[PDB]
Formats: sequence, C-alpha cells, structure tokens
Amino acid sequence: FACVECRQQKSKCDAHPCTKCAKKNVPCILKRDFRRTYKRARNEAIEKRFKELTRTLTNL
Amino acid sequence: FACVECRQQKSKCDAHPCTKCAKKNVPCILKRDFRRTYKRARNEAIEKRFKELTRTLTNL
DNA sequence: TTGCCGGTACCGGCA
DNA sequence: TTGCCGGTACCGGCA
Ligand SMILES: [Zn+2]
Ligand SMILES: [Zn+2]
Ligand SMILES: [Zn+2]
Ligand SMILES: [Zn+2]
Repeated sequence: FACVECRQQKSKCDAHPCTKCAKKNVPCILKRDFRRTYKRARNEAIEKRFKELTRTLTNL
Repeated sequence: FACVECRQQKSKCDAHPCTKCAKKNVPCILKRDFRRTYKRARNEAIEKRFKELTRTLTNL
C-alpha cells in the first residue's frame, strides 16, 4: 500500500523505506490505517477557534 | 514592484491586475509596504499557543 | 529592502 | 476505501 508520508502528500509511493522518504530521510511508517491531514483547512479551523477564544477573553 | 498576492507566493509578477491574479481572479492590490506571511511556521505558532491554552483549561 | 527561481508541500479529483 | 496525477501554494535562498 502507501507509506504514511506519501499518503499525506498523496504522492506515488514505492514500498510494499520508500523512495520519497529517502530524499527526506524520515521515518517511513506503514500504518495501513493512516489518513492524511488536510493541513490547510485544518489550521484554518484552529485559527478560527483560536480567535473565538480572544473574543471570549475580552469578555471574562 | 510586486502585487500583494505574488509577493506572498514569491512569484514573478507582471504589473507596474497582474497575470497570476488573473488565473486566480482576485483583488490584485499594490501595497508597496506589504510583506508575505510565512503560513507554515505561523500556523505552527498558533497551534502551539493554542495548545498551551488547553493545558491551562485542564488547570483552572 | 525586495523580486523570483528552483524545489517541496498540499490537494481536488478521478479513477 | 485508497493510490496518485496534474496543478497550486509555499519558501529557502541568491541575488
Ligand atoms: Zn512512500
Ligand atoms: Zn515512505
Ligand atoms: Zn502579480
Ligand atoms: Zn496581482
């Protein structure tokens, strides 16, 4: 299947340490139950929720 | 000089609406005093600071 | 102080 | 329930 890192970048993975994880020299894990993180949107949520906090601090 | 958007992506900008801002159809502002945001690192800070908050909630 | 190249990081979709 | 292309978004540096 696909290595954790490749799954994240959705890049072709040559395992079953994968090639890409080479150029990066990182822990090439094989977690068949891993699902990439949608960084962008994610951090968007965070920053949004983080904001609410301040508008809460300015009210307590 | 460079349009706000191009500065952000540090891409060649053809203004002085720029080309890129076309393919994107966005507000091609010319803010000579604008400086890109280092998204990555930035959101990193946010998420880190955001974290401290929870370890503070679990203590108040 | 500021423009952009060359090179990853991310992702919308389409299988 | 996934692998990955094709196309941006981001940036480390080098001017
Ligand atoms: Zn891989
Ligand atoms: Zn790998
Ligand atoms: Zn531009
Ligand atoms: Zn522009």
